[PDB]
Amino acid sequence: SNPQVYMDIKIGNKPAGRIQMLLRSDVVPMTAENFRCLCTHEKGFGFKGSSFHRIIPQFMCQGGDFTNHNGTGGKSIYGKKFDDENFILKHTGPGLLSMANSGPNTNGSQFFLTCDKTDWLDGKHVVFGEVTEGLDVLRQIEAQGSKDGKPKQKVIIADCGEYV
Repeated sequence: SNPQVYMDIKIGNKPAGRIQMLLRSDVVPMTAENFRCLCTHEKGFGFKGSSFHRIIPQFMCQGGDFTNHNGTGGKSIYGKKFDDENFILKHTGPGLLSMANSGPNTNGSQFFLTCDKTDWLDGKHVVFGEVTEGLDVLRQIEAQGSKDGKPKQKVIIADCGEYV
C-alpha cells in the first residue's frame, strides 16, 4: 500500500516545517520506490542535506540533485537513469510530485513539486505522488523563487524519511 514519506525543510537558517507526500506505487511502482529509498537512505545515499536548487514562482520547486546541486547530477537506486514508467498521472494542480529529466527515459533522482497546474508537462514528465500535509511549507519554498529559478535563500532538506 502506497508509501508515505516526509521532508523537513529549512529555509536560510530557519526551520520551515514538514512536507508529507504520498507516493503512487500503484501507478508507478519503480518511480515511487526510487523516491522512497532516496528519502530513507536505505541504499546508502539520498536526499538528506540536499537543496531545492531551482525554484520558479507559480510553476515548481525542483530538487534531488544530491551530487552536483545544480540540475546536472543525481542518481537513481537502479543506476544513473531509468525509463519513464507511464504518463497516467497528469500535472493537474499544485502539490504534485513529478520527475525532472533530460529527455525520454532519463529519470534519476531529480524531482519537482508543482506550484500550479503545469499541464504543458503532461506526457513529458512522470508524475508519481502528491503532498498530503504541508502545502504551506511548499508555498514557503516557492516564496524563495525567482523568474530565472535562482533561490533567494538556500532551501535545504534538513531531514527526510518514511512513515513505516
